[PDB]
Amino acid sequence: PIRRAAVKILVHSLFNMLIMCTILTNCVFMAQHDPPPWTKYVEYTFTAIYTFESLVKILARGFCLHAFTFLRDPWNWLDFSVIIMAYTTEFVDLGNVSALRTFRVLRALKTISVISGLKTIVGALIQSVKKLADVMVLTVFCLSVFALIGLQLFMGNLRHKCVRNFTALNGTNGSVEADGLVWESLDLYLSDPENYLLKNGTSDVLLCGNSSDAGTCPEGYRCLKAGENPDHGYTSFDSFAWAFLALFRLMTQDCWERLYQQTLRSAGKIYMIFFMLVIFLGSFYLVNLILAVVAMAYEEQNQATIAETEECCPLWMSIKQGVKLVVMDPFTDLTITMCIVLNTLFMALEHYNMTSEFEEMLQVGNLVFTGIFTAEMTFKIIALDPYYYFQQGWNIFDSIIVILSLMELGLSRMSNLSVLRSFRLLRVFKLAKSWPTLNTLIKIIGNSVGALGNLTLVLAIIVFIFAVVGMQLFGKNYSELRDSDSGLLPRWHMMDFFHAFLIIFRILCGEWIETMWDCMEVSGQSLCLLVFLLVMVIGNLVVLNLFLALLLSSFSAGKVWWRLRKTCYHIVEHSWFETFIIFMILLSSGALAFEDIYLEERKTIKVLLEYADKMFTYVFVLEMLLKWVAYGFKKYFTNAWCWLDFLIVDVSLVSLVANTLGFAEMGPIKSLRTLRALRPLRALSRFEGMRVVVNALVGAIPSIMNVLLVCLIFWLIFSIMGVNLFAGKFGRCINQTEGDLPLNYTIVNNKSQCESLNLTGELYWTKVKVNFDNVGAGYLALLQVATFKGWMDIMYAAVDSRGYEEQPQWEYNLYMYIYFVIFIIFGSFFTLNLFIGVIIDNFNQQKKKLGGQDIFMTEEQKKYYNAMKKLGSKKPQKPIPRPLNKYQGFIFDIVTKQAFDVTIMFLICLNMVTMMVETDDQSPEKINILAKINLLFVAIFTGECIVKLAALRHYYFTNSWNIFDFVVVILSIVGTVLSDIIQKYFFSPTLFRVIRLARIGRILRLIRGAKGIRTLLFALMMSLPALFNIGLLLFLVMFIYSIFGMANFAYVKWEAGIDDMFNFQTFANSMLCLFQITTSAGWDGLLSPILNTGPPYCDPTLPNSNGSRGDCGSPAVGILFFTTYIIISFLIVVNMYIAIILENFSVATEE
Ligand SMILES: C=C[C@H]1CN2CC[C@H]1C[C@@H]2[C@@H](O)c1ccnc2ccc(OC)cc12
Ligand SMILES: *[C@@H]1O[C@H](CO)[C@@H](O)[C@H](O)[C@H]1NC(C)=O
Ligand SMILES: *[C@@H]1O[C@H](CO)[C@@H](O)[C@H](O)[C@H]1NC(C)=O
Ligand SMILES: *[C@@H]1O[C@H](CO)[C@@H](O)[C@H](O)[C@H]1NC(C)=O
Ligand SMILES: *[C@@H]1O[C@H](CO)[C@@H](O)[C@H](O)[C@H]1NC(C)=O
Ligand SMILES: *[C@@H]1O[C@H](CO)[C@@H](O)[C@H](O)[C@H]1NC(C)=O
Ligand SMILES: *[C@@H]1O[C@H](CO)[C@@H](O)[C@H](O)[C@H]1NC(C)=O
Ligand SMILES: *[C@@H]1O[C@H](CO)[C@@H](O)[C@H](O)[C@H]1NC(C)=O
Ligand SMILES: *[C@@H]1O[C@H](CO)[C@@H](O)[C@H](O)[C@H]1NC(C)=O
Ligand SMILES: *[C@@H]1O[C@H](CO)[C@@H](O)[C@H](O)[C@H]1NC(C)=O
Repeated sequence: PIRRAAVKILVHSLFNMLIMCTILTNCVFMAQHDPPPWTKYVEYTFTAIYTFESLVKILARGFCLHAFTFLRDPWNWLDFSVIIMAYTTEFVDLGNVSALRTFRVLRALKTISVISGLKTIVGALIQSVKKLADVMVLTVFCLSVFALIGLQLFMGNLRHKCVRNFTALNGTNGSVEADGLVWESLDLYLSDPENYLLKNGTSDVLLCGNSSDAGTCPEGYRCLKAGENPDHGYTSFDSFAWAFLALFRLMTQDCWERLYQQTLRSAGKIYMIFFMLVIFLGSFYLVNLILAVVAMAYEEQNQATIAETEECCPLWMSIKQGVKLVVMDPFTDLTITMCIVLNTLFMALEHYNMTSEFEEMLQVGNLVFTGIFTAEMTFKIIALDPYYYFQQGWNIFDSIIVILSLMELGLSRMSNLSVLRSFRLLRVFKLAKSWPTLNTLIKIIGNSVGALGNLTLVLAIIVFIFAVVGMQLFGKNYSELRDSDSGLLPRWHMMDFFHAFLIIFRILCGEWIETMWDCMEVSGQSLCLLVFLLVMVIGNLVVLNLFLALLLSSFSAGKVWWRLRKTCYHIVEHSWFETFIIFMILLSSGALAFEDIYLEERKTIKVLLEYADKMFTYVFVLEMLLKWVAYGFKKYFTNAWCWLDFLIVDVSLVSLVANTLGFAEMGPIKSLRTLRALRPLRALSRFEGMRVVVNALVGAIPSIMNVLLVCLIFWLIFSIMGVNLFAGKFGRCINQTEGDLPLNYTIVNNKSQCESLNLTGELYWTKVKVNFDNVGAGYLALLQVATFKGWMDIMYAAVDSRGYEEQPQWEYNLYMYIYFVIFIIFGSFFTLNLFIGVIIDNFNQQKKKLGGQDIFMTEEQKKYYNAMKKLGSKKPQKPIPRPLNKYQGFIFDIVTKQAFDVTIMFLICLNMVTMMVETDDQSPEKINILAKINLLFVAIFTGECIVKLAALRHYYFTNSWNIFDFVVVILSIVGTVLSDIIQKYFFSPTLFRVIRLARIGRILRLIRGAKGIRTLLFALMMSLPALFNIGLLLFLVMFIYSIFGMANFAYVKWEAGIDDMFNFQTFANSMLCLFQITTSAGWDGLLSPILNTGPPYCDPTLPNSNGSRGDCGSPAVGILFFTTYIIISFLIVVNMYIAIILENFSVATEE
C-alpha cells in the first residue's frame, strides 16, 4: 500500500534536514519575549509540520499493540507529548495563568534525537551521573553534619543589629521607647529600619556582638539581637533548611567571604577555626573528589570505547628557480618569524593618550610590516604553483591575514568598526610552528570545535533551553518589580533573551546566589530554588565533563688544623646544636610578629626586641662562620640551601652595619629592613616535609614558566583588543558627597562639561581603577575578569561606554558583554585547561623518575603508609562469638541478629531527625518536649550499650567501632548530666554549646554499615599526611605574606574590602585576610584601596604615629603582593588535587 511509501519518506536525509530546519526556526521564534499577532501564520505552520512528522512515523511504525517499536523508544514520548500538548491547548484553555506555553519549549529539546550521535553524548552524561552515586550521599552527609555544627554553634547568632539606645520611659503600661521620639512597645521599636546602622560606604546593616572578639558598636548604639535578617532574609543560620543552603553555598564557594565577614563580626573572631575546617574539608576536598570520580568514570568509559573500536617557459623557469631557492632559506625564515615579534611588540606599544605624532609613526610602522608580509606572500606565490601554495596548514592562514589586512587598509577612508586594527592583530598565532606550546593551545580549540564538537553543541543547546525556560517563567515578574526612579531595570534581569543568556552564563561561571535573591524577591522561593539548582547541577556537569574531555584528549596525545676541622664538624653533627638552631629560628621568626601598629605604645617591650634582634643576628653569623670551616667552601656553597641562609645573613649584616655604624637610617635602608620578613625561610630547609614539598615544586618550575609565557602572549591579544575598544571610555564625573555614583549624562555630557562646571570644587573626574588604558593596565583587568573576582565594575564600566572622553550611560553600548564572554570562554577556560594539563603531566613524569613513587611524602610517612594499608584491605577473616553461660547466653541471641543492627541503624536516623527540627526563638512549649525525648534516646542507647557489654565479655572491645560506641555513650552521659551545673557560673550563651555538640558523636555511628562512605572516607584518612605536609608550607607562605603586608599595608584608607576588623594592622587581623585570599575569594576588594593616590579616594600627608606619613597605599607593591600570592596559593591548591586524585586512584584500582 502506502506504508511501504511512508517508510520511503521516513528514511530521507532531506526529511531529517527539513525537521532540523523547522526545529531551528522554532528555536528562533520561541526566543522572543514579545510576540506580535503575526504568529497566526508561523505557529500554525509549525504545528502542521509537527503533525506531518509524527504521522509519517506512526504510519510506518504502528497498528495498535506497539510495545516493540516506536513506543519503547524513549525519545518519541517527547514528540508525542508535544503534539498532544498543542492539540489540547488549541481548543480551550483550562487555567489561564498563561505559563502553559513553556512546555512548548520541549520542541527545542527534540533536536537531540535529530542531529547526529548527540543521542550517545546524553547517554554518556547519564552514565557518569549514575556513576557518581556515593559522592552525592557523602556530600549530603557532610553537609548535614556541618549544618548541625553550625546550628549548635551559630543559632540565631546572625540577626544581631547594632540598634540605638532606648529607655522604658516609666510613663505607660506597655513598652514605650525613647529615641528622642516616642515609640510603642519594645518589639515594634526593634523592627523599624530607623534605628539601625548602615556600614560605611555600602548599604548593608552593621553586625555586632557581646563577645570581646566581635565587632563593636559605636559610641552611642547598642548591640542586641532583633531585626529582620541579612542580605534579604535568606542568609540566617538558624532553621536547618537555611543552614543547609548556607553551608551549601559555602561548599561551592559562592560569595562566602560575605558569609563569614558577617559571621565573625557577630560570633567573634575565634570561630574562623570552623571555616578553616569546612573550607579545607568540605569545599576543597568534596569538590576535589567529585572531579576525581567524574574523571575516572570518563577515562574508564573512554578506555572501553577505544578497546571496542580497536576490536613563456624560459623567463618563468629562471625567475621561478631563484625565488624558490630563496624561499627555503632557513635564514630567510628567521628574518620574518622574528619580524612578527617586532610587530606584536609594536602593537603592544599603542597606549592610552598618544602624543599626536607618535601615532603617525605607529601607523607608518604598521604599514611597513604589512608591506613586508605582502611581499612575502607574493614571493611564495611566485615560488611555486598557486594550487601547490594553497596546500597544508600554513599558507592559506597567511593569505587570509594578508588579504584582510590589505583590503581594509585599502578602504582608506572608512567609517571604522575599530575591528580593522584588530584584523592585523590576529597574526600573533603565526609562531606556533616554532613554539611547541602554542601548538597545544591551538590543538585544544581545534579539538573542541570539531573532534569534541558535538559536546559543545549539546552545551549550546542546554544553555539556550535554560535561558528560554527562565525567560518564559520569570520574565513578566521582573517588569514593574524593578526599582526604577528613572525607568531603570537592574543589571542582571531576565526579560530579554540576551540578559537571560548572561544570567545562565554566570551560573556556569559559578556566581549564582545574588541572582537567586533578586529572583526570589519576585517569584517565590519554590520555583526559583528549583530552576537555579537544576541549572547548577546539569550545566556544571556538562561544562565539567567537557573540560575533562578536552584535558584527556590533549595530554592523552699545620697538622693540628686537620683535627680542628674535624672537631668543628663534630659539633654540627652533635644533635643538640641543631636542636638549639631550630628553636632559635622559630623564636627569631615568631618574635617579629609583634611588629605592628601597637609597638609605639608598647614602649617597654620595644627595646626587648631590639636586644633580641641584635642577638639573633650574632647567633646566625656565628652559625655561618662555624659552618664555613666545618664543611669547606666546596661543600657549603654548592648545597643551594646554604645560599638561602647566606643571603639572609647578608641582609641582616648590611642592615646591622648601616644601623649601628653609619647612622644609616638615611634613605632606602628602611626599604632594606622591610626585607627581614624572609626570616621564616630558614625553617623551610629544616623541617623535612617542607623540604619535600619545595623539592616537588622546584622540580616543576620550568613548565610553569612556559605555560605562563603562553598565557601572557595569549592575553596580550585581548589586552590590545581591550585597549582598542575601551581606552579613555572609563572616565566618570562624580558628585563628591555621594561618593561613588556616576553623574547624569543629560546635565553633564562631556568631560568639557565636567571640568567646566567646577564653580564649586565638587566634581571630580576619576578613572575606574582597573581600566584599559595601557597594555599593562589592561592585563590586570584581564586578571580580575579571568579569576572571576572583581569583574562587575569592569563590565559595568565597559557596557556603559558612550564615546572617547565623555560620561557613561546606562546601556549605551550593551553588546560589549559578548567581548567578555569571548574572553571568559577562550582565555580563562582554555588557559586553565592547558595549565592543569601541563602540571599533571609534569607531576606524572616526576613520579616516573623517582623510586618510591609517592611525592609530597617524607620517608617516615612512607613507612607509615605501609602499616596503615594493612588495616582495611580485602576484608579480614573473623572469629565467631560463642556462648559462655545460661544467664547472658540467650541475650546475644537477640543482640547479634541482623535485624537488631538495622533497627539501631534506622533508630539513629530518627535521632538525627529530632536534632534537625530545632529553631531559634521557638516557644517554651518545644524545649520541654525536645529535652525530654533527648534523655529518652540516650536511655535507649545506654540500655543497648550495657546489654552488649554484658552480652560479650572480651568480645566487646575488638571491632574498634564498638569502642567508639561506648565513647559516644559516655560523652552523651556527661553531656546530659553537666547541663545542670551552668547556672552558678559565668556568662553562657556559648559555653553550653560546646558541651551540647557532643551529641553529634552519635551521628558518626551511621557510617558503621555504609561501605560507600567508609571506603571513600578511609581514602582521606589515608590521605592526611600529604595534606598535612602541604599545609605546613601553606601556613608558612601565609605567614611571610602576613608580615610583608603588615609592614606595608597598615594605615591605608578603609573602604571596599578593608574594614575595621579585616585589615593589615595586626597579625591576627592579617591572618584572616590572607585566609580569605588563599581561596582567591574577594582579593579584588583588598587591592582597590591599595591602588589609591592623591585626592579623591585617599589623602597623603596624614598624621601617623609610626613615624611614616601618608594614608595612601602604593600600587606597585600592592599589585605585586596579590598577583604573586594568588599564583603561589593556586599552585599549592593544585597540589592538593594531585594528592587526592593519587590516593583515590590507588584505593579504586586496588580493590
Ligand atoms: C573547588 C575548587 C575549584 C575552584 N577553582 C577552580 C578549580 C578548583 C580550584 C579553584 C579555586 O578553588 C581556587 C583555589 C585557589 N586559588 C584560586 C585562584 C584562582 C581561581 O580562579 C577562580 C580559583 C582558585
Ligand atoms: C518611676 O517613676 C516613679 C515616680 O513617678 C519613681 O518613684 C520610680 O522610682 C520610677 N521607677 C523607675 C524604674 O524608673
Ligand atoms: C493602663 O492604664 C489605664 C488607666 O488610664 C487602664 O485603663 C488600662 O487598662 C491600663 N492598661 C492595661 C493593659 O491594663
Ligand atoms: C548606650 O548603651 C551602652 C550600653 O551597652 C552604654 O555603654 C552607652 O554609654 C550608651 N550610650 C549613651 C549615649 O548613653
Ligand atoms: C548583651 O548583654 C546584655 C546584658 O548582658 C543584653 O541585654 C543584650 O541583649 C546582649 N546582646 C546580645 C547581642 O546578646
Ligand atoms: C553634589 O552633591 C551635593 C549634595 O547632594 C549637591 O548639593 C551638589 O549640588 C552636588 N554638586 C553639583 C555640582 O551639583
Ligand atoms: C561636549 O558636549 C556638548 C553638548 O552638551 C557640546 O556642546 C560640546 O561642544 C562638546 N565638547 C567636546 C569637547 O566634545
Ligand atoms: C574641580 O575644581 C576643583 C577646584 O578647587 C579641583 O580641586 C578639582 O580637581 C576639579 N575637578 C575637575 C575634574 O576638574
Ligand atoms: C538621566 O536624566 C534623565 C532626565 O531627563 C533621565 O530621564 C535618565 O533616565 C537619567 N539617566 C539614567 C541612566 O537613568
Ligand atoms: C565609619 O565612619 C565613621 C564616620 O565616618 C568613622 O568614624 C569610622 O571610623 C568608620 N569605620 C568603621 C566603623 O569601621
